[PDB]
Parts: sequence; C-alpha cells; structure tokens
Amino acid sequence: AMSLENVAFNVVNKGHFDGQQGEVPVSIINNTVYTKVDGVDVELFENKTTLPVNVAFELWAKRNIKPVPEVKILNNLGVDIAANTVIWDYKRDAPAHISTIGVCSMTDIAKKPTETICAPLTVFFDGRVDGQVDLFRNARNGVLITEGSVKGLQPSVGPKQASLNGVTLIGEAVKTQFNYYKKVDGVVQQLPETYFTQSRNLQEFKPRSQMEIDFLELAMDEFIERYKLEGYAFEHIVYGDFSHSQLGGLHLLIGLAKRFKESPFELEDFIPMDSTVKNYFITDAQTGSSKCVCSVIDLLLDDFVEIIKSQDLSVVSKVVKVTIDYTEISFMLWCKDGHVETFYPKLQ
Amino acid sequence: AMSLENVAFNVVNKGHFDGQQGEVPVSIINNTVYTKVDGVDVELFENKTTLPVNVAFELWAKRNIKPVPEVKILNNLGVDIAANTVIWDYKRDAPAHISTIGVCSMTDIAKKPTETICAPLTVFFDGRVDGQVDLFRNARNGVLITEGSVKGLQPSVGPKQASLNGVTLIGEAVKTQFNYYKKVDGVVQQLPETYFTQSRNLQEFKPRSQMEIDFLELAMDEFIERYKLEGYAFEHIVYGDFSHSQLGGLHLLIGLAKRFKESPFELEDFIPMDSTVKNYFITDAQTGSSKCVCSVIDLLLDDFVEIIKSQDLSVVSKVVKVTIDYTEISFMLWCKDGHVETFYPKLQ
Amino acid sequence: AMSLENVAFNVVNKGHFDGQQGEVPVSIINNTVYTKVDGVDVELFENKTTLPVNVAFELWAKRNIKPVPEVKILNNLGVDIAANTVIWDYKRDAPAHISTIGVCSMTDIAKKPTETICAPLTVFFDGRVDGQVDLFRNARNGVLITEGSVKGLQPSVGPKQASLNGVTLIGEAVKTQFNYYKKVDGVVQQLPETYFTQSRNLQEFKPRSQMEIDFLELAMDEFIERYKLEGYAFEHIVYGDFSHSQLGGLHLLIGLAKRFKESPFELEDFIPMDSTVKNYFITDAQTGSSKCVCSVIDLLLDDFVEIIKSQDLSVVSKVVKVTIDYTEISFMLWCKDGHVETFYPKLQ
Amino acid sequence: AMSLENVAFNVVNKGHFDGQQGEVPVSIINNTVYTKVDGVDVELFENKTTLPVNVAFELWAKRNIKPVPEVKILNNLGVDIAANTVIWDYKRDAPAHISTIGVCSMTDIAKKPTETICAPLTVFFDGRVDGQVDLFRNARNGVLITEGSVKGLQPSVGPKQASLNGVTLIGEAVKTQFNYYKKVDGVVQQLPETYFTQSRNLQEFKPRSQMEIDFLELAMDEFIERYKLEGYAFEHIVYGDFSHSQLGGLHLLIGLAKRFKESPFELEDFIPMDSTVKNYFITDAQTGSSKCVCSVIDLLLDDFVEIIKSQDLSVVSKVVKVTIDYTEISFMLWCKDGHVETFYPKLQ
Amino acid sequence: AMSLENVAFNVVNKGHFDGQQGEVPVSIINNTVYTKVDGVDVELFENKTTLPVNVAFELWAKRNIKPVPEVKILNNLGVDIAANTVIWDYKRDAPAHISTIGVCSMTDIAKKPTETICAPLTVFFDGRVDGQVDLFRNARNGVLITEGSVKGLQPSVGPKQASLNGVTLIGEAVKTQFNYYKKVDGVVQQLPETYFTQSRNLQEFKPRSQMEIDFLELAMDEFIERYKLEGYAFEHIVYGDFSHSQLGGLHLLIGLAKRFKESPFELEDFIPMDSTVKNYFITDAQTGSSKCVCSVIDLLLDDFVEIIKSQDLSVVSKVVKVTIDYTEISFMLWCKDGHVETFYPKLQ
Ligand SMILES: CN(C)Cc1csc(N)n1
Ligand SMILES: CN(C)Cc1csc(N)n1
Ligand SMILES: CN(C)Cc1csc(N)n1
Ligand SMILES: CN(C)Cc1csc(N)n1
Ligand SMILES: CN(C)Cc1csc(N)n1
Repeated sequence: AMSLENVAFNVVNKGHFDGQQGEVPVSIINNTVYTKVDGVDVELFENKTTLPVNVAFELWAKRNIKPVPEVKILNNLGVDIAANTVIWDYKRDAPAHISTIGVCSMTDIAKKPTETICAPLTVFFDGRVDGQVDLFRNARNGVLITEGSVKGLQPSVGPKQASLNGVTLIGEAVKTQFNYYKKVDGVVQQLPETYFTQSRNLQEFKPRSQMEIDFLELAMDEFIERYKLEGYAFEHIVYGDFSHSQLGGLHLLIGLAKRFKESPFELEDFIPMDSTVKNYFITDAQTGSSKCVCSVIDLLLDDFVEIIKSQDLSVVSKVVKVTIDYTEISFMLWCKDGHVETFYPKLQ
Repeated sequence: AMSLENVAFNVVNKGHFDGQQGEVPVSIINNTVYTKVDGVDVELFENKTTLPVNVAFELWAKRNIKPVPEVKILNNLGVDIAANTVIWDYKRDAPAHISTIGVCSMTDIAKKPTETICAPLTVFFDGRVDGQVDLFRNARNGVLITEGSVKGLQPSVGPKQASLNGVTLIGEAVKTQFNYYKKVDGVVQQLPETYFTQSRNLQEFKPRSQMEIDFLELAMDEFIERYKLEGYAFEHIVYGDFSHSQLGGLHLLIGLAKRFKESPFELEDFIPMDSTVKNYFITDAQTGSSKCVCSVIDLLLDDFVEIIKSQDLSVVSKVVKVTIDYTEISFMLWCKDGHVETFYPKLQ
Repeated sequence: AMSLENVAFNVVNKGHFDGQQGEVPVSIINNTVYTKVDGVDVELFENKTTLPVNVAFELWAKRNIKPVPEVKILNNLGVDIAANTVIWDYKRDAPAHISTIGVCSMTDIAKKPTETICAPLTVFFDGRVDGQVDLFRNARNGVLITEGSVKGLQPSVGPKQASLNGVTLIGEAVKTQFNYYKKVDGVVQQLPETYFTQSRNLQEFKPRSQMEIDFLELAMDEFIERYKLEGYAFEHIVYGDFSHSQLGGLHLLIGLAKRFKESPFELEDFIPMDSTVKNYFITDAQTGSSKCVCSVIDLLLDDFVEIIKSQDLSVVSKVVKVTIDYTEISFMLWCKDGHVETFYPKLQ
Repeated sequence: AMSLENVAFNVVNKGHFDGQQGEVPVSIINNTVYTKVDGVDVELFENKTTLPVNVAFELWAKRNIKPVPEVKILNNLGVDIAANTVIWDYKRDAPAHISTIGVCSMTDIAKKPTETICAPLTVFFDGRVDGQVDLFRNARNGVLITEGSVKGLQPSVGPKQASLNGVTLIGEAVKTQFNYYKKVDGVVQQLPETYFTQSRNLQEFKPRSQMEIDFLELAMDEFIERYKLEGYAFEHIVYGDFSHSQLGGLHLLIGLAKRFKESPFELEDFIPMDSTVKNYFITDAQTGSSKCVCSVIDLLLDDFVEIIKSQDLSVVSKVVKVTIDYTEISFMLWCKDGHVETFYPKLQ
Repeated sequence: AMSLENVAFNVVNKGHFDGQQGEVPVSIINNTVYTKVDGVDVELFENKTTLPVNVAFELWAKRNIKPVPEVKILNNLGVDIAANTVIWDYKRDAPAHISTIGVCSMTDIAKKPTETICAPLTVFFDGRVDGQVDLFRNARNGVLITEGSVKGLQPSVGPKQASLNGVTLIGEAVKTQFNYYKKVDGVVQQLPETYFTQSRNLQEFKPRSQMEIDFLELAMDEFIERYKLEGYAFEHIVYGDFSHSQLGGLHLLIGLAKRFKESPFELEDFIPMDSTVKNYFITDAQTGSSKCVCSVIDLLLDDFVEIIKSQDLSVVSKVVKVTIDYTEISFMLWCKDGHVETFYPKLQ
C-alpha cells in the first residue's frame, strides 16, 4: 500500500507521513519532488542525501516528530539503526542511520527488530512506543530511552534537551529528559558517569547558571577574580586571544557567544555533522585573527571549570580523557610552572 | 490507486501496465527508474523525454500495445492527443502527444474526451475500443480508425502497415490496415486520395513489386530500358550521382538500398522523428560524395514512376504537389528540352 | 594509498586495476570519469550503477578478469558478496553484489571474510586464490569454486561455461568448468542434481548436439517424426504458434534461433538481468503475433526432450519442478487425453 | 601523490589542504563531494563552479588562507593567474582565475611561473612567500604585493583592507595593507593615483570618518548645511529620492546604509561578482520606488565629496573619469545652472 | 548575431551550421538540446563533451564538413587549435581541440590566428580556404594542408585517406591526400619520411595489396612459406597465439580481421581516442585466451614485413623506432639465435 503518491499526499495534507489514504500527482526532476497544485508544480522536497530522491523523500516524510535524542548522543552510544522509526539528522539533512526496520521497503533490512539481521546491531528503542521496552528486554544489542522507570533496570539520566523537528530544546510542554539504557551482547551495561554538552547556538545563546550569567556580564579580569580562575588560562581557552595571526584558544561556546555580542566572526563548519566536539575554520572579522581547526565544545561553564580544576598541573603536556555525552573525549592539557597554558579538545 | 510502485510492479510482472494490483521497491536516480531484485538494482526505464522521469515511466508503461497508426500518419492527419491511450513514439523514445486523456494524473487534461478542453483538439479514437466510434461522432475534432464499416461514414483505406510495439509491419495474425475518418469543427472531412510511404529500412529492404525486384537486380541502363524511363533522370534521382563532391539526387529509399548492397554510407538523421519525407546528411564511404540535406522518401517504385510519368515536362521549374500519407508533399520538378533534370521533395 | 587518480592510472596503463603505482589527471562530470590525454578529455567510464560515479569506477576497475561463474549461477546459489574480488555484472553494467570485502573503502563491510559481519552472508570463495579454500572451511556461509579436488569435500560439477570479461565461453586456453561447494549455517550442503542452461545468443546460436543440428536443419514435421515427439506439443512450445494475435508457446531459445533465421522479431528485455529463465515482450515482425511475457529458457534440446518425456501426462494441469542452474524452476504442464497441450516456465 | 581522497583527508583533518598524508573514503554525487563518517555520508563541498566537481574541490581546498587582495583589485590590475596559490573568489564561489601554476594537475598550465606559457600572462606574486619578489623581478608581466619595501622599486600603497577567507577586513592581528607593484613587458609601471572603495556591507556598515559619522547621525538638511553641500544634489545622489516610481539617485553605499536603518529594501545582485562599481535592481519596501540598474559604489564620503567638488559644473552632461581601485571608472555628471542634478557611476 | 536558436535553426534546416538567418524554439535539459516540432520535442544533440551543452552544440554544428586530416595525424603533428574551423573528433564525440579561433564566443581565444595568443600554439591551416596559406607563412607555429604546390615550400605527401563527417575514406569524388607542412618557432620543419596506418575496421576489413589478399586467403604456413617469413614470428605477432591463458602476439589489425572471420572476440577500447597505435583488453571468445593491454596497429602487411625484415636480429632485446603517421613509434624487438621471438609496439 506504500507509494510515492501516497507519501506525497500525506506530506501535502498532514505535514508529514501520517498513514493516511490518498494520492497526489508527483513529478521528480533531478533531486526534487514536486506536486501539482492547480496546474503548477510546487516543491515538496529537495534531496540533499546520498540515497535516491524518492527513497530520501519517504524517509524524511516518515521522520520521528516526537522529541528524540540528538544524533551525537545516539552515535556516542553506538546506535546503528532505529526500531520502526526514522531519526532524521537535521544537521546533515539526511537519515541518521543507513537502514531502517519496518519503515521503507527500499531501506528496510527487517520489518521487526526481532529478526536475526538486527541481533548484532545496536537498535534504538523508544519506551514511549508500546512494546519497545519489552523488545529492548529481549534484544541482544540496543539503546533504550524512557520517560520513567523500568523494572529491574537502573537508569542513566540523559541530557535535559532533545531534538524536536530539528530544534534542540529543554521541554516544558513535552518531556525531553530521558532515562538511557544500553545492552551489549544480551548484557545490560552500567553507563558511565558523564558530562553533557548543552547544544546551544551562538546567536540564541542563553546562560544556564549564575557563573555563566557572570561570564557574559562581567569583564574578563573581574570574572576570573570572582571565580578564582587565576593560572587556568581562561583568557586564552575561554575568552580567546585575537592579538596574533593565529587565533589563540577559544574552545568553549560561551566564549564565542561573548565575543559574538561585540564583533562578528566566520565559523566554517567543514565537517557539517552533529558531534560532541565541533571543529571550525574561524576568522575573526575585527582583527583578522584566524585558526583552521578550532575545536569548540558547549559545556556548561561550571562543568568546564570543574574539569580543569580537577587536573594535575605538573606536566608539560598530557592527554586528559573526560566522558562527555557518553563518549570519551580527549583533551590536550599544556602546563608550565604549575599553571595552565592551554586545555583543548584534542584534534585527533 | 495509481502509483510509481504499482506501475513498476506491472512492468516487472506483466511486461507493461496491465491494471494489476501490487507494488515493487523503486529507486529513481537522475532519469532512470530501477527496482530491487534480490538486493541489487535493475534498470526498468531510462527517460529520454522532456517530461519528468516518473511521469515518462508511467506513460511508457501505459503505451498502446495493439497495432496503431505510425506517428507520421497521425501527425499528417493533425492528431493532437489520444483518447484514453498513449501512442508511444519509438523513433523519438517519447510519447507522440504532449497531453493525455484518462491515462496519467500528471499529463491528463481530461478524464474523458467529452470534456470541453478536448473539443478544439483533434482526438485520436480507436474503433477497436468499445464506445470510441460514438465518442468520435460527438467529438468536434478527431481522427477515427476502425477495422470495418461504420454506418453512414465514408471510409478512407489507410496504409497496409501499422506499428506494433515499435515494429512497423503488415499484419498476418493481426489487422494493421484501418479505415480512417477525420472531423474538423464538428464536420466529417473527406480524406484525400493518397499514396502511402512503405516504411522500410535500408538494412532490411525487401522489394514489394516486380518493378522493385528488377530495380535491385538489373543494371541501371537495363532497368531504365525495360521500364521505358529514358528522359526521366532516374540515373540522378533514384540511382544517385556519386561523381561530384556534392551527392546528386538519391531521393528514393530503394535507390539507397541498392547502393547499400554495393558500398556503405553514413546517414545523419539530424531531425530524428517519424516523417513522410526524411532528411539526411549523407556521406558516401566509397567516393566521399556528400549532401547536407538529402530528402528521402520510401515510395513503392511503381508509385514514384506513376507520379513522375504523370507530370508535364515543358517548364524549367515548378512545384508538383503529391498527396502522400494524407499530407501534401511539394516536389521541385526541373526540366530541360522535355526531359527531367531532377525531381525531389522540395527542401523547406 | 588507494585513490581515484591511481585507479585511473591503472585503467589507462593496465586496461584495469593492477595494483600499480601512479596517478593521472581525472575529471568527473555527472556520471562520467574522464582523463586528460594531451589537452583533451577522454572518457574512461560511464556510471550505469546506482552507486556514486567514483565508487562504481573503482569497482569496475577492480573487477575479476579471470573466468568466473555467471551471475545467474551465483544468484541461484544465494551468493551475497565475494571475498576480496568484484564480480562484475556485464548484463546490468554494475557490480553483481552490493558490498565488498577488501576491495574498496566506500563499499567494504570488512577487509577479510573472517570478520563477524561476513558470518551470516553467503561469501563467494575462489579456490584458484591462495587461502580461499581454507577461508571457505571456516566460513559459516559460502559458495566455493575450485578447478580440482578438495580433500573430504563432495564436489558438484558446475556448467562447462563461465564468464570471462563479459564473454560467456567454454574455455580451451583456460578452465571454465568448476567444482561447486556451498555452506549454510556452518554445514556443507549437498548441491542438487541439475540441468544447466547453455547461455547462448539468438544471433550467434550454435547447435551443441545432433538433435539440435536436426532441429535447425529439418522441417518441423520431419524433426518431430525423427525424434518421436508426436503428442508433446513441440509445434507450440518449441517452434511457436504465430497464427493468432497472442504468440503461442516459443519457450526454448533454439526455437527462437530457428525462427530468427527465417524472419526477425523484437525481444523486449523488461527486467534486464542475468537469470536462468528470461522474460521477453516479444513481437514477431512477419505476422504481428505478440506476447507480453514470453518466458524463454536456453536448455540443450536433448535435456528439454528428456524433461518433457519424463512427465506423467494424465492430469489437466500441474506444476513440474525441474532443477536448472541449481535452482528449482517451476513449469506449468497442461495435458489433454494423454498428450501435452503446453509446458512452460511458470509465470510468477 | 595528489589525490581526491588525500585532498578530502586534508579538508576533514586540517580544515583545508595542508600537504598532509592520508586518505578518507569519498563519494561524488552530481556536484557534491561527501565523505563517510561512521557509516554515513557527510557533505564536504558543493560545486558552484563551471569546472568538474573534483577539480573545483581541490582548488577550493588549496585556496589561499592568508589575507589576499580583493578580486576586484586583482582584476583592475589585470591579474590573469596566481603563482603557486589559488585566489578563491567568495563572491562567485569559484576560483578567481581560470588556470593555475603549481597547484592542481587538471588546471595547471605550468609548475613554476618562469615557464614560457606564463611570460605573457600577468602573474600575481606574493612577497610574503619566499622567492616570489625575485620571481616578480624576473617576470615579464606580473603584479606583486609586499608587506614592506622592495629595493629599487617605488611602491603604490594599496587599500587598508584585504580578504581573509572571504571576510574583507582591515587587519589588526594580521597585515592587510600591501605595497603594489606591476610590470608590463619587463617594465616596472608607475601605478596611478587612485581612490579606493571601502568594501563595506549594508548590514554591518561602520563610518570611517567624522563626515561619515555626521552623515549617519544628522538629518539630511543639517548634514548638507554643515558640509556646505548645497547645489551638489546629495539629496538625490547620496540620500536617494523615493517619491517617484523610479528610485532617484542612491549611488553611494553610505546612503543605502542610512536608509537601511529606517526601512528595508531589496537589492537584486544580477551580476554577482566582485567589482569596484556594483549594479542592483533595487526595490524600496516602504514606498515601492524601484530602479532596474542602480549603480552603487562604496567610496569614503569624504573622497566622494572631494571628487564631486573638484568638477566643473558648467556643462549639461559629461563623462567624468576617476581612478578607483586602480581602474578608470566613468561617471556621468549632469548639471543645470551651475548646480549638480545627478552624478553616478556610468552604466556602460 | 550568433545564438543558440540560430545554431539550432541551421541544424534543423541545413543539417549543420551554414550561416543562415533564423531561429527555432529550443529547450535544454541536462546535456540534451531539443527543438519543438509540432508541439513535441525532438532531440537535436546530446552532449558527450566536458564543455557546457550549448557550447558543445554550437561547436558540433560548426564542425568541418570537408575531408579533414584524421585526429591521430593532427595530434602526431602537434596541432593545438584550428584556424576558423572546428575539427570534430567522431571517436571521442567531442571537439578535437580545447579552444577555437573565430568560431564560438565561449571557446575562442582569438578571432584571427594572427593574434599574439596564437603565436605559441601550433595552428592548423587549410590551404583550401582563401588566405590560409598566407596565414601559415606568418604563423610562428602551425600545420598546413594543401591540395597542391605552395611555391618554395617543401611538401610532405600525407596519407591517402581523410575523415569526411566521421567516415575515413580515400576520396574519389573529393581529394583526401594532402601535402603537409609544419612550422615550429617561425621555422619550417622538414617532416620525416613515414609509414601511414590504413585506418581500417575489423568488421569492414578489405585487403589493399596482393600480400594482404594472400594473408586472408592462404593458411598460416603457406602464407609464411610464400612470402619467405620463416623465423620472423608471424605465427605469434600477426596470427596470434590462442593456446595459453594470456593471448600471444596479435598486434597487426589484418591478423585480428583474419581471426574475426573464423571466431569472434571482445576488444575493450579502454582509452577511446584516435591514435596510431591502439590498446585493447582483448578476450578471445573461442578459447578464452585474453590480454589486458594488446597493442594493435593497422599497417599495410607489406609495410610491416618491410619493417621487420629491415631489422638486425642479433640482440636479445632492443627498442626499434619506426616513423608512422609522422610520429616515432617504439617497438620492442625480441630475438633468439637470429630469429624473431616477438616484435610489438612498446607498451608505455
Ligand atoms: C533541502 N532540505 C531542507 C530538504 C527539504 C525538506 S523540505 C524541502 N523542499 N527540502
Ligand atoms: C532508453 N529508452 C529505450 C527507454 C527505455 C525503455 S526500457 C529502458 N531501460 N529504457
Ligand atoms: C557504460 N558502461 C559500459 C560502463 C563503461 C565501461 S568503460 C566506459 N566508458 N563505460
Ligand atoms: C556551496 N559553496 C559554499 C561551496 C562549498 C564550500 S563547503 C561546501 N559544502 N560547499
Ligand atoms: C550523442 N552524440 C552522437 C552527439 C549527437 C550528435 S546529434 C545527437 N542527438 N547527438
């Protein structure tokens, strides 16, 4: 019963695929899906994926329209595929996963996640869908999200935010904080202690603590004095050094947000995907200070201060490993005479 | 209930659209339609039309698989559209008509040829389909084909041949000779008395008369002597003159077929469409004699001899109009001292 | 050290990928790979696959240039992937398998067939490559070909022919007849007793037995008399019935080859892939007799005669299953009064 | 050693081409370069050039990431090609020059600018690169930029701004003001006296003089009074006349910037390239006043005032030639009774 | 007055560009040019070049329709560009040269070959066009063809054949044998004494000497005996050795033509361009003997016999340089005990 014309009918009348009956006239030209609306063609979808246009159209129409974990979380947890849904990746304008289970005849490797092809894959299960907690309970590999408790299983409290139709938000009218569960080879895992990235924008940056309010409001030297940060190189790492041709530090999103209020800068996202650590080719418009690979992480300033203040400062250079978004992030810590020179997410 | 996947299902299982129920997985990439057959994509259709790939695919699947009039006949008769069928043009690899009636939601201007949008268009009707003779009686404009007699309607016996799936043939197991009828502005039009082109190939040329057998077998001077053709310039017009840089004459397909047995030549079909008169950029491989626009017609040699012998040879140059395939073909007749110099389908 | 320019260098200098060092300037435009040869671009490859142009180019350069089993055999045996080679499908102008093992970084699911992702897949192993017989012994699933005996393994003698660079041939300077072995779920499977299709063309058809020579030479009634085939409907099944609008029978390639010498016909290959049984939309040019789905098999006439003469003729209709190319081909046998009416590869 | 996969590796790991060793899996689909990052394709480059996708990708990766002269300056100076670098044109999303020298095997006309093919071309040399001042000294044709003095050669002080990764800026952490030198047929040229365009944006417009601060702050009549501009048509030329259907004047960017603070307007950049004078199809959103070709120049208001006050106002219409960005810009000056009516960059 | 619609008008009415006035409606979709002929689109041109579709269309319409030197001759002579004509390469379906002189505004580097940009380029001049012999006398670099004598210029008699509209022929109604002249750096160059390749096809092969007639008619051992070729390895070099997995010898087109009459073989033209020596990936269908790079030259058998009989047979291996089509072709001559083992165009 699935068809191009039926997917298009659902998009036109329901804003997305809603299992409704009906067909609309469709025309495909190159990578674009159009529909006839009173004698003229109207664009419904432009394929930006590496899948065929009609296939990507159907997967985009069948995307999950509930708040879902951000793609970076799913990737860090080793998710290969979702059970009977499509996690659409709005950063890549493409499906987050290569294959599907019970979604599209062209991409499906199975109809149900109980089929033996899914046994080695880490299947994403959503406890908000009936029967998915039980499917995770019998799955060999999987990642489960829930809104509440699961009998016997100990939860890992996930981030406060989730993606709803490409908008990362902390839900007020919807629940976005999930309990995370993971199984590897039939064994429930104890998920590690983890920090979480805040997933904020440069243009819409809002502080989420009194320390972050003080960072944005106070001058550099009075914030450093207030929070006893002397010797931690926040002037370089967080504020940024725009005095040399190569831009110094600037690895925390809150520091880029502070700079952004004063003067603009170019951020070239050369690997445009969702990731815990982002790399930008940054050009500061005021000074002309630039850096080809400037690693940026959006940690709550308090969490970053806690991380940097919990490090031994007696070695010239070492790798500092921190669990962020369930993954191991390596940082390079450079010290001199017991003070930090730089601390940055390792470009590895 | 029409869909891309249903059209594809019919192509895969029925060799064409057969109104069957079912769907197959389809992928569209550029101008090609594929289907998954055991994990790999198999090409079903490559779009060579100016219509969208999925639209052209549906029209090609819905093509008429009965013997139908050749596109040149339909064009000569002023056919704009077909009633509830698609006349596929195998020479252009595209639908013969821009729009449809009751065939495809993207190309349809109407569901039934009785809709007022069809009134000014010359609609093609097929008497072999129930109700189509009556639809022609009520159509303001149209062309009707029938296998037999329609009470009160004066018939025009059409050509012996018709196109069946792109093969032009004189039916033995099927009827290919139709009665033709035409209406212009609600009035039945008297079709003119006409010659018909034979629709033969250069490579598969077969003589269809004793005169044609003699043309292919006898030498030039003994054929001309046998058929009393002295003074009719058959040496130039039919045999061809390969002695100068510009190829002389060579306007009858049988003459090209005779030459082809002896030595090959290049025929550039610069306007590749079905037409009563064809134009080729011909290069003779043996001599290097060539002509940018060599008009070629496939008339039965007897018909061409009858035409040329029925002309007044007392004027230097004049236009000779001959009805061929229902259209008026202009010829340029050039004479000197009561003999033909050249006679060719007038270049426009 | 694999690159687009290195694959292109190998194509230009070695006719294919040969592991040589070097690079040539390449330009990719749409689906075509070009190389600069003295200031002008020369086409190296036109992508006809659903894979990206550069990816398909690399797989085509890395195609197996030794005689390999025909794709229909591999498909019939359930082959999903090849071990460290590419079986190029010359009929589809695409790789026979979706993924690779140790061939191309874009398509590889593994470097070696011992990786756990290959365990559920039926991997094709070539005993002519060092270590591949051992790899088959440790594979959970696979198909092995060999030129000789493997101690302890019960062989299946395969067809006499193999594909060498797209040419199906019976090797004289090379071995094309292989021993076949198959494993399903770690257990060696007994390959069934089978007939083999002959893989002949209509245009280059050669008889391979005295019965086939007699079929092509004798008239229909004297061949049927010589081989005692009265009551077996060879007039319909093998010779073909061109008297009605729907073409009767014509299911054996030798019968199409016999007809082809007398008069031509159109064969529309609507699912253009390699398969034991082929389906054509056939239009006979002489009569206009046609059939949307005409199933055609190229069996040696003697094998087909043996099959049809080994059937019980006392039931109106039944399915007759025959093992051909290791697969079970269903036939529809229709009888009346102890004589065959029709026998054809069952349309699905 | 140059390859598609190596260029892609450099882009992924270094933010641009950095001569590093390594390869990443690449897929090319249409005009887009992707790389596999954990099973999914991530876009690296979308070709907007008229060069092949892989070729444009390599040139974009090999773009100059130091502050370089703006393309309009290079064009006005007659630069045809750059020595061993790529000047990327961010306004056209394409290389500024057709060919390269020592950059890419597909576009290179030479490896070194000393090769005889470069002798007639004006090669761009960068004194900040070792040996390039000496290469300019021996070049027949060229344009040289330097940060300081060149022995024997008299410099032309260029504009204060340069382009750094597509951002036009006046460097604080980097030097953007260059000394310009030019050679035609082996002879060092005396570059002319020139004004420079300021290269500002409408949205980020900042005044660069007290007169420009007063223009943006004061009302029209008090600015004209303060700067004694009565009779110079600044009301029309700089402020703009929005009272008629055709938009009057509005040829100086500062005037568009002033209007922009009050109400928005549409600027159609119908020839989107870098040029000293820009032409826009402007539609004022508040009034509906519009002009198909509104020539706009960004001159410092003081320079424009100096130019207009240095003209003879006694003729109805004449061409006024001004050297701006080293090129001759023609202006049309229209006067009546000794006062300016209009003064605009000539639409020629 | 040059336009897309005017080029299309000329193609439709004149079979090519003929400088006529007029326009036809054109539509461009992807790489195809169409024209409306009675409401439907008819394909005029499919772009197979790396140039834009409209640009390649114009160059193809403006192709030289007189017999011209074969592209291999022009390439061997170092021709970079043609004076006021387009040499169409029918083997590559593209212009033979990158740029033009006085042909198309998109590809022209000059209007006349006297412009200083043409001075370093070897310009092709055609003495059959008025003023082109004089233009060659003033050109710094060039190749001139003439039908007769140029006072003072020492001629080189070229091959008997030329290309007329893609057909290589020895003219009977047109002159195809030209006098050749070449200039390098303002100095007329003495063209070397050369053999010429015959430019024959495998399918249309005709012997051009009594020795070639005897090669095709006599058995291998009686031809070798008749022409005293014992010890020259013609069994390997010309006849071919099909006994091993790697195809032995087979480097002369006449030997491939002889084999072709007996049994077919696959010739993969992996670098499809016109060249004196061609390389094929050959697969013999009868034996399965194959060779990845089989160099093939079409020399008149007498010329090849003269070349091989004029070599010293006392060294194990040496390079033998032979001038063919004005270029120096290296051959690898392998001897043992005073007899030839192999002699083949040296693989590079
Ligand atoms: C282009 N990308 C945003 C995909 C998309 C969604 S809706 C539409 N026209 N395109
Ligand atoms: C390419 N043209 C013949 C259309 C067509 C019909 S089936 C197929 N693959 N293409
Ligand atoms: C078009 N298809 C045969 C693939 C291919 C191989 S070589 C070339 N130019 N294309
Ligand atoms: C589309 N244009 C901005 C080129 C470009 C640079 S990085 C990328 N994906 N495209
Ligand atoms: C496809 N190639 C032969 C170019 C061309 C000339 S005419 C036409 N339709 N295409």
